Formats: sequence, C-alpha cells, structure tokens
Amino acid sequence: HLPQHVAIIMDGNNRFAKKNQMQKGDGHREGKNVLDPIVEHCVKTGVRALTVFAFSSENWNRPQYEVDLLMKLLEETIHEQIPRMKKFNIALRFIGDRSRLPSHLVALMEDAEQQTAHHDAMTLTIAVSYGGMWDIANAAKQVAQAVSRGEIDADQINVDLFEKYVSLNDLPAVDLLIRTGGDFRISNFLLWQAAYAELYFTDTLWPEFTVEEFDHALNVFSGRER
Amino acid sequence: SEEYHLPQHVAIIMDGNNNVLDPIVEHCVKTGVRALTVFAFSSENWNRPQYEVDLLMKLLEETIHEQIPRMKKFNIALRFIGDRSRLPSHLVALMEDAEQQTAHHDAMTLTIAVSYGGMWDIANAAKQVAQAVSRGEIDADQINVDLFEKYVSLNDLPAVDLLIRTGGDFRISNFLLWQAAYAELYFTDTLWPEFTVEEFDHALNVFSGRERR
Ligand SMILES: Cc1cc(C)c(C#N)[nH]1
Ligand SMILES: [Ca+2]
Repeated sequence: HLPQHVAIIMDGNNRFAKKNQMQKGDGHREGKNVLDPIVEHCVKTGVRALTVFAFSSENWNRPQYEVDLLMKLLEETIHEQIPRMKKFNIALRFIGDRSRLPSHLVALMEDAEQQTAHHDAMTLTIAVSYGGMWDIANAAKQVAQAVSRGEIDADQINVDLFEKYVSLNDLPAVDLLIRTGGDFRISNFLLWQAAYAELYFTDTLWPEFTVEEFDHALNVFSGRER
Repeated sequence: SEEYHLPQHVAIIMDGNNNVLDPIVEHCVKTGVRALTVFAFSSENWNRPQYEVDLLMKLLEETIHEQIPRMKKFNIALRFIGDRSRLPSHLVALMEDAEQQTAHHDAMTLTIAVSYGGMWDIANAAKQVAQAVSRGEIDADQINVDLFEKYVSLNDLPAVDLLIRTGGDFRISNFLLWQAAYAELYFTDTLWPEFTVEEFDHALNVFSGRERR
C-alpha cells in the first residue's frame, strides 16, 4: 500500500554548497530543481498529496540575505510550476502565515492556487512562512472567533472539532514524513498532521536526493523494501 | 565541541512490551537532567479489549503506589498528563495524592503520560483558551503562539530536547507533538523491558555531541 500523503523536510542545501565548493546560496539554487522529478514520480505512482517544507517560521531569523534569496527563489519556483501544474493536473496550494510574506509574492500565490484549484490528480502543497506551532495557534484563534460569534459552545471543543481548523484538514493525514540532510528532528513542521506518520531519515543532502531513494522510502512504507 | 551539554528535558516512548524506569530516573538525578516525561498509556490504548484496559489500570495503580516512597526519598516531583475523565475514580484520587505530596520537590520532575495524546493535549489547550474568551478574560484576536503555548501541558518545564523511542519503529505516535517540535530524536531496536542505563547514557551523549550514532 502506497502512502496517501507524503511530507518532505528538504534539508542539506547549505552543507551541499560547502562540500561541492559552490557560491553562497547555490545549494538552494540546485535544491529547487530536485523537486520536479519527485513531483512527477508522485503523480505517475498515484500519491494523492505531497507537502514540502520550503520556508519555516524559524527561517525568518536566518541571515537576511538568505531570507531575500529564499523569497526570490520562491517567486521563481511558483512561476516555473504554474505551467507544470496545468500539464500534470496538479492542484497547487500554500500553507503558512501570509502576513509575514512580500505582498507581490502573496498575489502570485493566490493566482497559482486559484488557477489550479480544479486540478484533481494530486495536491502539491508548499509550506511558506509555516510552522506547526503557528498552524495550531492559528486554528485555536479561528475556533475562539467562532465562539465569539456564538456559533460554537467552548465546552464542546474537542479533537474532532479542532481538526477542522488546522491546515490541510481536507487532505488525508501525513502517513510518511521524509527528512534529508542527516538530522533526526521534526523541526516544527506538520506537528498535528503527522501525529501518526512513519518516518524516513537519510544522510542524503537535499540537492543530491534522487527519485530512486524517494521510491525506496515509498517501498519502505509499503513493505516492498526492508 | 569543547562543551558537552546534556538535554534539559528527555521524553521516552516505552515501546516493545508486547522496573526499567527506576535506574533511568536515578541517572537523570545523577547527570542533572531536570525533567523526564514517559508515555505510559495513550488515547489509542482505550480502543483495546476491556480485560487489557483493566490489567493496565491495575499496573498503573501498582506503579504509582511503588513510586510514591521513591519520589519522597529522592525529592522528585511526580506529575501526570492526559485526560482524567476516562479513568477510574480511585486511580484519579491516587494520582492527585502523588502529585500533591510531591509538587514542591525540586531534584527533578518525572511526568507520566496517562490516557494521553498530543492531539488531545492541543485541543484541550484550544478549549481552555476559548473558555477564557467566552468569560471575557481575553479577546480572540490576542491568540498567537506565545499565548497558546501557556495552555499546552508541561509549558513550565524546558521544551523536550531529546525524545527516545524504543521498540525499533521509526514513527510518530501522537506523543508530545507541541513540546518535542525541536527535539533531537533517538530511535533504537532495543525493546523497552531490555532498555539499559548504559544505552540511556549513550542517547544523552549523542545529544551532547560527546558520542556519535
Ligand atoms: C514531535 C515528535 C516526534 C516523535 C517521534 C513524536 C512522537 N510520538 N513526536
Ligand atoms: Ca476581537
């Protein structure tokens, strides 16, 4: 059995830049291109959802030049992906705190989501200015606003009600979470959504990650591979 | 790597079962680990047959009674997290006695997660925040990570910085989702009944960087 929803923490970009004696942020540039063969593998295999950790709540405290580079790379990625989403019938979504993002980038994100919302072969979600803690607290805020409008009785808040307010609630739960780069950490990613996820950790750095290893991780989840 | 700092708060998923804890608790006190949180009984464990649930309730009662004299001798604080509404009345009264007799103890904090789930914990926090909004204590617009985190269990203790999972599975099982958001993860094939203080110490040293995986 194939995982219904795969999530990826794409770590090891800066380490790849130092190892291959590359320029500043070249690992992020090489890293952005690794996603296309994996997205195509997902749609051809039948994976219904893929969620990638592109920019965390914590990444806002990285050196400002890295933040600027990541915003430019996200803008470039969205433009490049829109025709690919249309070609492969993939719905493109974004999760995260949009208040912290550049206004023009939010406009581009809105366009991409709107133009691909009717696509149904797979859902590709890019987590931008995202953190599991932010997501959970935002869901708590929306539940409390509903209490304030008199729509919900606070005494009736439970797991089943709360789950409707967390990001990607209309998608299946994350059943496989991959982390490249060699670190054994969830790093504030999909905390709620990945509550029961199987985990796949690898020393392979993100710009070196292949479809063969991604497929191996899928087969480790199924039981096809050891 | 000149300074080797041990984790301030260790959490353990005690898997592989289908007394080990006592020397691990003593090792935390010896090495300066401030808190140890262990996953005893999950939300998911209520879905097991009634005779199994009854046996688990007996084991929990036995364990609490046996631990109270140790908590007093070593001056350790004993706490419990999880949904108490589902538990028997005499067990809840026992949990209350143990936590009240030891609440002021400062050597370390031992927390036992009973009828616990990370999702339950988070939704419980959302409920209390919403109740504060309904009573006019706060406006819903003030709800952010900084306010919300106060309502998540164990927020007065350091964040979980090391999470050990015995039993060989590489998976998340609805245990300290919020609290272990940045924790280093230690996975081992060792089954919980066979887990040693030597291996527990190895995990502490993998965290500090004194030893490698
Ligand atoms: C945050 C987190 C990591 C793991 C392995 C768990 C559990 N259960 N929670
Ligand atoms: Ca208001």
